[PDB]
Amino acid sequence: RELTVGINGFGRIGRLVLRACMEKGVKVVAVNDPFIDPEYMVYMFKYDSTHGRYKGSVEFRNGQLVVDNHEISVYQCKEPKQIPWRAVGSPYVVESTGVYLSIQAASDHISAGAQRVVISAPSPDAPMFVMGVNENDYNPGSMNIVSNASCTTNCLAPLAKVIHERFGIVEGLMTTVHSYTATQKTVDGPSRKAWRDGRGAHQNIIPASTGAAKAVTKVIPELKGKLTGMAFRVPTPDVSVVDLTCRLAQPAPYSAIKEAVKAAAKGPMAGILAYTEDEVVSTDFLGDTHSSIFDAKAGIALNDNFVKLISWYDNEYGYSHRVVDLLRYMFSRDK
Amino acid sequence: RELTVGINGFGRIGRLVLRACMEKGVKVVAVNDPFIDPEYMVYMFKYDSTHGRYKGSVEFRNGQLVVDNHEISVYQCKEPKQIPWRAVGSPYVVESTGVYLSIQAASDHISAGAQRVVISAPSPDAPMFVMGVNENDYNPGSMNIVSNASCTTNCLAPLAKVIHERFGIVEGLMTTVHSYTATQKTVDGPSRKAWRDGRGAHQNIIPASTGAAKAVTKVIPELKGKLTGMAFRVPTPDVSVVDLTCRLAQPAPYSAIKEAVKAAAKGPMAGILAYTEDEVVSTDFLGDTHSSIFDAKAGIALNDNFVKLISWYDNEYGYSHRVVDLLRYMFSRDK
Amino acid sequence: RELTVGINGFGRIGRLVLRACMEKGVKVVAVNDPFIDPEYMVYMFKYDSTHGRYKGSVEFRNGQLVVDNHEISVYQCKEPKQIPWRAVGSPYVVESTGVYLSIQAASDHISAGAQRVVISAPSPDAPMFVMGVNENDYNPGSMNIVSNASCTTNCLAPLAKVIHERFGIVEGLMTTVHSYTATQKTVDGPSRKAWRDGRGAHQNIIPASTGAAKAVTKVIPELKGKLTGMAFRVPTPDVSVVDLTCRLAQPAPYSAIKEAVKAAAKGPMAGILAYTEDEVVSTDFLGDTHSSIFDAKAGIALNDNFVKLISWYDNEYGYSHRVVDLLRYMFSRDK
Amino acid sequence: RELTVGINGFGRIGRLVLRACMEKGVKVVAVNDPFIDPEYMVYMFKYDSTHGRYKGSVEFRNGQLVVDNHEISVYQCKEPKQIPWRAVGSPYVVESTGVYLSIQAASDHISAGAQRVVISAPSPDAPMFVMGVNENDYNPGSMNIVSNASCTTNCLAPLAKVIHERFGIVEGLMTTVHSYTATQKTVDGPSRKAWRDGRGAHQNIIPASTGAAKAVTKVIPELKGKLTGMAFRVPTPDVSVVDLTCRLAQPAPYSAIKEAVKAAAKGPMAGILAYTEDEVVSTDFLGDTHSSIFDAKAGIALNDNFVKLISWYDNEYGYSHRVVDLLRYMFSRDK
Ligand SMILES: NC(=O)c1ccc[n+]([C@@H]2O[C@H](COP(=O)([O-])OP(=O)(O)OC[C@H]3O[C@@H](n4cnc5c(N)ncnc54)[C@H](O)[C@@H]3O)[C@@H](O)[C@H]2O)c1
Ligand SMILES: NC(=O)c1ccc[n+]([C@@H]2O[C@H](COP(=O)([O-])OP(=O)(O)OC[C@H]3O[C@@H](n4cnc5c(N)ncnc54)[C@H](O)[C@@H]3O)[C@@H](O)[C@H]2O)c1
Ligand SMILES: NC(=O)c1ccc[n+]([C@@H]2O[C@H](COP(=O)([O-])OP(=O)(O)OC[C@H]3O[C@@H](n4cnc5c(N)ncnc54)[C@H](O)[C@@H]3O)[C@@H](O)[C@H]2O)c1
Ligand SMILES: NC(=O)c1ccc[n+]([C@@H]2O[C@H](COP(=O)([O-])OP(=O)(O)OC[C@H]3O[C@@H](n4cnc5c(N)ncnc54)[C@H](O)[C@@H]3O)[C@@H](O)[C@H]2O)c1
Repeated sequence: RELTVGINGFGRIGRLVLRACMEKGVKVVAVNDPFIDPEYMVYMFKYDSTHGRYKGSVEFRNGQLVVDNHEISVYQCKEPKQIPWRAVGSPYVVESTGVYLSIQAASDHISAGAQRVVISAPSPDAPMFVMGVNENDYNPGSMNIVSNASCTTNCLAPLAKVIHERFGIVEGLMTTVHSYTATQKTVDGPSRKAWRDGRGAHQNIIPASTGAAKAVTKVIPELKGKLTGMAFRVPTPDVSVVDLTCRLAQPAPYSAIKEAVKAAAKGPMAGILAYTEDEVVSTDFLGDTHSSIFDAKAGIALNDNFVKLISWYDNEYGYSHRVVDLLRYMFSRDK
Repeated sequence: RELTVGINGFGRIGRLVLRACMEKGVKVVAVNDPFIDPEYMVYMFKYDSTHGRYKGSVEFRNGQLVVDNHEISVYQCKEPKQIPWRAVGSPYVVESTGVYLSIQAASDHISAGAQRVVISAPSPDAPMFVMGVNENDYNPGSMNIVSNASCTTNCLAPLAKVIHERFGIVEGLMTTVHSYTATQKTVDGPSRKAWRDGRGAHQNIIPASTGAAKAVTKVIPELKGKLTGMAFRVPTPDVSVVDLTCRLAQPAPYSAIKEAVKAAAKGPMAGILAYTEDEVVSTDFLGDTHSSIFDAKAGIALNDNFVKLISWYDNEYGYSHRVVDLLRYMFSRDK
Repeated sequence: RELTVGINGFGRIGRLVLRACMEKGVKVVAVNDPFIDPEYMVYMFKYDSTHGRYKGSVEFRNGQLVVDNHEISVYQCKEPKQIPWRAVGSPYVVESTGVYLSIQAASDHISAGAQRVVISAPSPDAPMFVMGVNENDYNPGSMNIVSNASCTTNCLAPLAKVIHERFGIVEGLMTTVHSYTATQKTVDGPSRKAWRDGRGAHQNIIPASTGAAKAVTKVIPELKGKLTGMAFRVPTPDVSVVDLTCRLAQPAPYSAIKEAVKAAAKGPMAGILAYTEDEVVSTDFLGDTHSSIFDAKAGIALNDNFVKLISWYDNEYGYSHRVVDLLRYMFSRDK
Repeated sequence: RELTVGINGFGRIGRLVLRACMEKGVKVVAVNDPFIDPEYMVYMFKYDSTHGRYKGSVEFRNGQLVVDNHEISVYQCKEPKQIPWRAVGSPYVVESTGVYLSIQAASDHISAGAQRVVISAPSPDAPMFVMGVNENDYNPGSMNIVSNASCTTNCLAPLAKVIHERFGIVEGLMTTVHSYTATQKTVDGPSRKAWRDGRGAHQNIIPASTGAAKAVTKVIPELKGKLTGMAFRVPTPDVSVVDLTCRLAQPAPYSAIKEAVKAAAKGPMAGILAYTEDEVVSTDFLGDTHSSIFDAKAGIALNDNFVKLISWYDNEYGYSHRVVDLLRYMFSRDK
C-alpha cells in the first residue's frame, strides 16, 4: 500500500536518510545498529555537528525510537540474516553499514524478510543507479538488490550526461576534492588496505583512489573507456567538489556550456542538477539536496574543446536524499 | 647486562617511544602489533604527520624492522599471553595498546617471558609513577608491573609538587585543554561509553572526564582530597595545556611562584619541569621532551593566595620520553 | 514612535545583528561600511560559512541593501563624524567596527545625528550592560553612549549572578576556551600589541588576556575584587565556553547548584541563561540565542565550597541577539 | 666580492628566505619591515607554527637582529624608495611584501641603493624565472629587476618541461589544491577584489583564480597557448599539490612517464624536481626544499595520451629556497 523503509547502519548516511525520509513523508518502520541502542539513537539523531539540531521531537520508549511522534522499531543485530525485517512487514531496506556491498551479502536482507535492498555505496555486482541519469534501467521483476552508487558518482554523472549529450565527451579525467569521512583517522593510525587513508585526516591533503569516475561509464554506457579519476581528501567535515577536465567533440564555448547546464537544471534534471553563478564556497552547500551544483565562475576553458568544469555536492546530505528518491522511484515502479 | 625493550602496540605512543629509545640509546628488541606488518611498520615509523620524517634509516628484511641498522623483531599476536617475549630474552615491555590496563591483563606479558611491564596509561591497580615526583617508590623486588600515569598527570604532578612544597596547596581544580587523540572520531560516530567523545573531533570543543588531577594525589599523597579536574578536547593534533586554579596556604605573590618554578627547573626537576617567559603557543612545544613547561606570562592571580597556573606539554612526545626514562630508571634500580 | 537602527561596521557582529533585527522585527534603516558596497553587502549577508544561507530575500538597487523587501540605506564613510545618520532620522546606532570604543570616539555618532550608541564591545569608560543582569542600571537622561560588554562577559555574568545570589562567591577565576575571530591570523603574522594573537589561528591553542571576568565585577558591583581570568583561543570558528572555578560561602552541593540555575533559566533569566543536562559539544550551540547555557554534566566539584562550572555561548549569535535586546530595552526606557 | 642580501617584508617568505640564507651560507645584511621592530623580529623568526623553532641563536641588540652571531640591520620604512639600502652597501634585495610587483614599483629599490631586485611573486612585466627551467634566460646587462614567479609555477614548470620534452604536451589544464595563506581570513571577512578569498579559510574549500599555469608558458615559451588552470584553497597551513591533466603527442605509458621524471630528478633537475613512489601525504613535505615532488602512485592515466600527473610542493619552504638559489645564480652571472 505504501513505501516502508528499514535502515541498516545508523551512521552519517543512515541518520541523514532518516532526516530525508521525515522531510519527504517516507515512513521508516525500523532501524538496525548493534552499536547504538534506542536512547543513544535519540542523542545521535538529535544533535549533529554538521547539519545542526533536528528540527522536531526525538524521544525513546518501549524499545522504540520516536521521531515527530512516528514510532520506529530498533533492532540490535550484527548481520543482515539476523535482522527481523518480517516483524515490521517486508520493508525496503537501506544497507548503509559500508560492509555488506555485494549481491550475496545484501541478499541476506531479503532472506530475512526485506522486499528490496538499496546499497548506499557502489557494489561490485549489484545494478547501479543514479537518479536523473538511468533509474529507468531498474526492473522490479528482476532486481531486488540495487546500488545508489557513490556521492561522487551522483555528482559527476548528471553533469557528464548533460555535457556528453550536448557536446560529446571524447575523454575526461576527474579529480574530487573531498571532505574527510568516518573511514578516516583523527591521528596517524592503521589503514592496512590503503596506507594514506590512515594518516591524520585533519592535518593532511590525502590522495585517494576512487572508482567514481569509471562508475559514471556504467550508468552512461556510451562513455565506456572515456572517464576515470582520483580523489584528494582534505580537512573539511562535509561538502565536496568535482573537477572534470574533458576534451569535447563539438566546439563548446563556455557560454554554451553554461546555457546547456542551466537548461538541464531548469527542466529534466530539476532537483538533481543545479546551476549557480555566485561566488560560492563549500560551506554554502551544507544541507543542499542537489546531487550536483555546477559552479559557472569556478571553471576554466583552455579553448572551445578542452575545459575544466566544477560542480559541488554535499556528499552527506545530497546523497542521502538520492537514496530516498531512489526508494520512492523503485516503489512507484513496483506496483 | 643491559636494558632491552619490547613494545606492544605500535601506535602514537609505541612509535614515539621507539623514537625516544633510538634518541637515548635504549635497545629495542621487539615490537608487537597484529595490525601492522614489518613493511607497513617501516612506513608508519618513517613518516609522521605531527613530528616529521624519521631522521635516520628505516627498512625491513627477514621479518624484521631495521632502524639505523638496529634489527628489531616483529610479532603479530593479538594477546599478551601469545607474544613470544622469551624469543628475544626477557625484555622490559611497554604496554601501549590502550586495552590491557590492569595488573591481571598486563601480567600475561610476564607469563609470556617479559621481565617487567610499563603500562603507558593510568591503571586501575598497577602502582603509578611520575618521573621527578615519586619514582623512588618503585621497588624491583615487589613490582613487576607499573603504570607511567597519563600525559596530563605527568604535566600537573611536577608543577603541583613544586607549588605545594613551597606554598602549600589547600585545594585545586584543573582543566586541560587537550589535543584530540586516536580514540576520537573524524565525524560524528559511535562512542557508547562516552557520548561526547563520538562527536567530530575536528569540529568541536568537547568536554571530557579525566582522572588525571586526582591521579596526582596518588603520587603526591599529601594532596589526597585536594585535587580534581576535567578536560576539553579541541581541534589540534598534538600538544596540550594544563590550567590549574588553586588556593594556597602561604602567600604566593606571582614573582615568588616564578622563582620557585625556575629554581626547580634549573635544579632537581631539570629535564622534567621547564620554565618560560616567552609568548608561546601550542605548536612551539611540538617535539619538546619536558613533562611540563610552565608558562609565566599566561597565568593570572586574583591575589596572593588564589591563582591560575598554566603549563604546556607535548602529550605525545614528552610522555613517550618519560616512558623511556622510567624504563631506564627501573633498570638502574633492578641491578 | 518606533525604534530604528543604524549599523556601523558590517562584519560578523554587524551582519548577525542585522539577522537578529530581521528575526525580531526591528527596523534597520542604514548600514555604514567603507569596505563593502551594496552589491557586496548582499553577498556577505546572504552567504555565511558558520550560520548558513540567509532564509529570505537579499537584493540591491538604488544604492540600497534590500532584505525581505526592507530597504536599507548604505553608507561608505570611514569615520563616525562623517556618517549621514540624519538622512535616516536619528537612529539608534550599533558601533560594531571594533575601533571606536571610548565615549569620546563613539560620541561623534551623536554629532552626526544618532540618537544613541551601543558599542558592541567593552568600553574603557562607557557604561557596560549585560541583559538579565544590570540593564535596569540604564539611565536615559545621562547615557547616550553605552556598551554591551563582550560575548564572554555576557556568558559569565548571568551565571555569576545566580551563583553569587544563591551561594555567595568568595572568589573565582575564569578561563574561556574561545573560538578564533577576525582579529586573528590564518598563518603566523604581525600582531605588535599582542604577539601570541599573530600566530596561526587554525594551528594553535593560544593563550590571551581578557578583561571579561573583571568586567563582570563592573556589572555586578558586589563582586568587585572577587573575579578575574584569561582565555585560550582554539581552532573552532564559532561557539565558546566559560570555565568558572569559584570558592563559595554557603554549602553548594552540585544538586543545589543545578536547582538554582534551572530555576533562573525558567524565570528571571529566561532567554538569557539556559540549562542542559545533555551530552553537548560546541557545535550544538551554533545559532543559539542564549547568552549562557549551563552544562550540568561537564562541571565538577572538589567539595561543597569549591567547584568548576561550565557554560556555553555562541559568541557571534547570542551576543548579536543581546545587542538587539539592549536596543529594544533602551528604546522602551527612553519614552 | 660577495653576495649580500636585503629582505623587504619579513613575512612567511621573508622569514623563511632568511632561514634558507642561513642554511646555504648567504649573507643577509638587512631586513626592512615597518610593522616588526628588532625585538619582535627575534620572536617571529625564532618561533614558527609550521616549521618549528629556529635551530640556532636569535637575539637583538644595537637596533640589529642577530642570527647565529650574524648582525643584521633592521629598517622600518614603509616604501622601497625610503629604505636606506646604501647604508649596507648595494645588496641584492628580495621584494617579499606582496605589494610592489611591477618593474616600476620595484625599481625604487634600485634608486635607494639596491644592486638587483628579486620579486618573490609573479610580476606583470618583470621577467620571470624558475630555477631548473629558464634561469639561463637571465641577462645581467638588461635585467636589474626579476621575478621568481609563484610557488605553484615553480612546482608545475619543472614537471611540464620534463613531460613536454619527452612526450610533447598538446594541451593541459592544472588544478592546485593549495594551503591557505596570509592573504586569506580566519572568519568570513572583506575581500573586495576577490569575494571567495574573504570566506573563512579554515572552514572552506575555496575556488580561486591563478595565473600560475599560464605563467609556465612564459618560462617555457614552446607551451604558449597550451596551458591554463585554477586553484582550490583548503584548510591546511602549508604544502600544496599540482594536479596536471594533459594530452600528450607521443605515446606515454605511465612506466615511461616515471622513467623520464626519475631521470630528470637524478640529473638535470636534481634538487629541483624529486621523484617518489611512497604513500605520501601533504605533511610529509613540510620543510622539503624541492620545487616539485612527483607522486608516482597518486597519478592516473586514462590512456597512453591522456594522463593526470600529481606533484607536491612546500609552497613556503621550497619557494623560499628557490629565491635564494636565484639570488646566488644571478650573482655568479653578474661577475
Ligand atoms: N559519508 C558520506 O559522505 C557517504 C556518501 C555516500 C555513501 N557513503 C557510503 O554509506 C555507507 C555508510 O557510510 P557512513 O559515512 O554513514 O559511515 P558511518 O561510519 O558513519 O556509518 C556506518 C554505521 O553503520 C553501523 N554499523 C557498523 N557495522 C554494522 C553492522 N554489522 N550492522 C549494522 N550496523 C552496523 C555503524 O554503527 C555506523 O553507525 C558506506 O558504504 C559509505 O561508503 C558515505
Ligand atoms: N596519544 C597520547 O597523547 C597519549 C599520551 C599518553 C598515554 N596514552 C595512552 O597510550 C596508549 C596508546 O595510545 P595511542 O595514542 O598510542 O593510541 P593508538 O591508537 O595510536 O595506538 C594503539 C596501537 O596499539 C595497536 N593495537 C591495538 N590492539 C592491539 C593488541 N591486542 N595487541 C597489540 N597491539 C594492538 C594498534 O594497532 C595501535 O597501533 C593508551 O593507553 C593511551 O591512553 C596516549
Ligand atoms: N565576533 C565575536 O565573537 C564578537 C563578539 C562580541 C563582540 N565583538 C566585538 O564586535 C566588534 C566587531 O567584531 P567582529 O567580529 O564583527 O569583527 P569584524 O572584522 O568581523 O567586523 C568589523 C567590520 O567593521 C568594518 N570596518 C572596519 N573599519 C571601519 C570603519 N571605520 N567604519 C566602518 N566600518 C569599518 C570592517 O569592514 C568589518 O566589516 C569588535 O569590537 C569585537 O570585539 C565580537
Ligand atoms: N606564503 C606562500 O606560500 C608564498 C609563496 C610564494 C610567493 N608568495 C608571495 O610572497 C609575497 C609575500 O607573501 P607572504 O606569504 O610572506 O605574506 P606575508 O603577509 O606573510 O608577508 C608580508 C610581510 O610584508 C610586511 N609588509 C607589509 N607591507 C610592507 C611594506 N610597505 N614594506 C615592508 N614590509 C611590508 C608585512 O609586515 C609582512 O611581514 C607575496 O607576494 C606572495 O604572493 C607567497
